[PDB]
Amino acid sequence: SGFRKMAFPSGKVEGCMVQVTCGTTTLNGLWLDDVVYCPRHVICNPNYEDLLIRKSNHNFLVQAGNVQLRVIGHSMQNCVLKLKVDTANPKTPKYKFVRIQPGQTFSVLACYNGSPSGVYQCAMRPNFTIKGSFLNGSCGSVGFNIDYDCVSFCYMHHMELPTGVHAGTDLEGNFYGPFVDRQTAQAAGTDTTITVNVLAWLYAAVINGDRWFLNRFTTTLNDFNLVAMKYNYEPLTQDHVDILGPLSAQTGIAVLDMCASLKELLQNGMNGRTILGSALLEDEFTPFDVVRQCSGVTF
Amino acid sequence: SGFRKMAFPSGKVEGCMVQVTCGTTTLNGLWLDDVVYCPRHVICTSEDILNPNYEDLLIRKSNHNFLVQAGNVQLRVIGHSMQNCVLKLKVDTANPKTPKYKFVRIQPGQTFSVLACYNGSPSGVYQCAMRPNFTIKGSFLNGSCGSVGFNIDYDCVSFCYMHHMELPTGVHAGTDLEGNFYGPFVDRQTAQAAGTDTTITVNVLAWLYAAVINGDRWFLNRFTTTLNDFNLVAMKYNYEPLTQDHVDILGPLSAQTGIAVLDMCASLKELLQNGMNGRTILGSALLEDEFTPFDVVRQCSGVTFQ
Ligand SMILES: *C(=N)[C@H](C[C@@H]1CCNC1=O)NC(=O)[C@@H]1[C@@H]2[C@H](CN1C(=O)[C@@H](NC(=O)C(F)(F)F)C(C)(C)C)C2(C)C
Ligand SMILES: *C(=N)[C@H](C[C@@H]1CCNC1=O)NC(=O)[C@@H]1[C@@H]2[C@H](CN1C(=O)[C@@H](NC(=O)C(F)(F)F)C(C)(C)C)C2(C)C
Repeated sequence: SGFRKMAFPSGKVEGCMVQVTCGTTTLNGLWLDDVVYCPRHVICNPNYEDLLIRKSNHNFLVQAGNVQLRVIGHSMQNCVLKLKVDTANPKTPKYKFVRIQPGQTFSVLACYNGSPSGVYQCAMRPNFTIKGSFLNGSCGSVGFNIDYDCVSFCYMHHMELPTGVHAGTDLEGNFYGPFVDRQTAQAAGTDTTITVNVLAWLYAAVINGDRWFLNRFTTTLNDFNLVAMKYNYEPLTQDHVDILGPLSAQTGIAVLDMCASLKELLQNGMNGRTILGSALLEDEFTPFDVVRQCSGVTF
Repeated sequence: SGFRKMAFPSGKVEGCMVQVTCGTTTLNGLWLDDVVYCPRHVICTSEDILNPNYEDLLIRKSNHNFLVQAGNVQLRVIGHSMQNCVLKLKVDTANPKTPKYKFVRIQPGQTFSVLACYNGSPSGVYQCAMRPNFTIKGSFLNGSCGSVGFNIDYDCVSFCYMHHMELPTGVHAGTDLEGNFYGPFVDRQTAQAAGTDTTITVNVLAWLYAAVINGDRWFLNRFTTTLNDFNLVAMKYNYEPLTQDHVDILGPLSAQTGIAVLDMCASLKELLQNGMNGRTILGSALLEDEFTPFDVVRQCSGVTFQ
């Protein structure tokens, strides 16, 4: 037993990380087959479309470990630059590019000079930011899920907002949230709590013998969602209640039963108690995360 | 900016994990050059685990009683030897993916990454601390035994923990990679309970310095303290004594923030006296003790946000 904020094994992604230099700008690239993907801001209100067509190939210094890759082509896709190189990455995993929804979780491999430094677990916030841990040179660091042996890349890191939270794109260069890759004034919107994830975490508490917060009462979506949006919680939809099904049977607490416990916790707080060693309601574990860690699924 | 329970990238440990089978017992092993290291209780059956005589169970085994599997490849065992509570299986192939490594015994308070494994396949990576009472708060199911804890320093992997068992309080016990248990535990299903746990004071102070570095000062006060007055108060909250070594180790974080270690001790003292006042620090409503001074310096700017 035990419950931990657990990342995916980073091995397969570690094999894809390289260093990209264009002038004084250094950051991280993802080398898949014969293409390196990185933030287009490496070339730097700029003018990218124009800037890149001007720039020749030997201007992009691409270092993989000690080796250098020769760039035989460039091209823009939204906010990501694609650098064509002479050689396919022999360590290339089975992979795809996915776009995740807010509330969905993923593992970040934090990198500096194409060198992996750390791995942590993240949720795409409702306001399309992530609460990451990123310094200078972190740009091009990626977010991923692993499904059997297939790496789904969902995030590339671009920037830090003034509140200390982070913004990036999918691997096709589409931003998460209403942001731009320009030195301009940008803020995170007001965030909400991922209700379905809090409930999933309460089910993990129960599975691990942490049960003081349960009660006799049940509720309805309406009454709950009226209390929720008061405490800046996402609406719990009927889809959410379906996903929690597995955990509701496996424990014998009913989702609208668990909604009554969570209501009670929002109104009365914790009474100097913890749940799985937290004094806050944790919203960065999906139902899938909880079933996977409490089942022991491997990669 | 930001502050996360970061683990080390697991790739270099992933390439070492194998599955070890003895009769009906399968657990994970660690394949480094031509040796596979695993918990010796792989040779135990259901009837052995209360008073196993390992020397006696082992003398009754051939090399070919050990099935070792690295992905699809069954490796061939050519030698076996017990060292403390680890079995070492000599195999015909040296692991081509063996990293630069060493084995280290860590002290309570020290952190490391755990690669949770089942059937020699990795399930996930998380960060742990050796609790003062020599346990870890892991996430570990049936078959997780042989999973390892590690730090990475440039390219070199220091193996510090191997998982053996779960104690009645839901917390975990294991050995160094020389097979010597952390704490007063034994690889037997006999009555075993963890010492009462304590908060790792030096680590909480480190994490308060992290909070100042990311620009949060709401919990500082204008007081100082003697180390001894601080320790007299800290013991009353089940905090580990802070020693002069601990104060020395905090020197750098003190210099980066301009806040004296004993002034940070005055803040912690007040935080214990009052709690959070419905406020949080680095996203936690509790005082965090699983970040070392080395961790904070590693993950934090080097330039304080004010
Ligand atoms: C990539 N290597 C860095 C990562 C940053 C640095 C501090 N922590 C991080 O996550 N990315 C950048 O430097 C990007 C890059 C220009 C400016 N920038 C920022 O992150 C800046 N923020 C913003 O521009 C703002 F306000 F809009 F969010 C900075 C002020 C340096 C934090 C570009 C092209 C956006
Ligand atoms: C390794 N595969 C397991 C790991 C355990 C299983 C559940 N969670 C874990 O981390 N190791 C064992 O099953 C060891 C093994 C015999 C018994 N054992 C235990 O962990 C048991 N606990 C104890 O014996 C206790 F509490 F006294 F320390 C168990 C009750 C099954 C969790 C041996 C030889 C110690």
